[PDB]
Amino acid sequence: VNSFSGYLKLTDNVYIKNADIVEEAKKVKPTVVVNAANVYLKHGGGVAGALNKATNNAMQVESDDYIATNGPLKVGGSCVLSGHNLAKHCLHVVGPNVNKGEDIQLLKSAYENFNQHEVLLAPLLSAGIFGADPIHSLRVCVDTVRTNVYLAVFDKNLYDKLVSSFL
Ligand SMILES: OC[C@H]1CC2(CN1c1ncnc3[nH]ccc13)OCCO2
Ligand SMILES: [Cl-]
Repeated sequence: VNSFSGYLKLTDNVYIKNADIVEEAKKVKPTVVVNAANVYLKHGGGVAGALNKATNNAMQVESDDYIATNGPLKVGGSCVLSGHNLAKHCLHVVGPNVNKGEDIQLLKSAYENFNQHEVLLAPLLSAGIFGADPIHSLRVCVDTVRTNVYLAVFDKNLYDKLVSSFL
């Protein structure tokens, strides 16, 4: 039993809700919140910009030190950093950006990072300003993640369509 509330159950392990991931994280304080990161951990917009803003830019400061030490992530890769005031940890995961020409096949690799954590709060990878079809992102999530994932989705219109079309 966990403290997540109001989610629709899609499969044995995948749940979904129309919600702002920032407000969800502040309420639940999950062990792991997933960020929709880029390889440079430059948290300017989308989910990343919103999460970073909620940390008063502490996420960006920590991220800049991470990159200075380790260099950029890989598309499809991830790193674990602090969750600051939002969660214990933040798993920064880089889905392929279709608007950068990046290979959508890498979306499965991106979701595989979730399997290293027993429970996560997460957005649909490569969705939103990353330019991929969110219905496709959901399908890859369900077919790749085996651990317990709670998908937020703040956009109301995006959610009803994802539910109604889910197979
Ligand atoms: O999960 C979906 C991703 C992708 C997105 C934004 N997303 C968010 N998900 C959850 N909480 C959020 N807070 C702020 C943004 C956001 O949806 C439509 C446009 O891009
Ligand atoms: Cl995003």
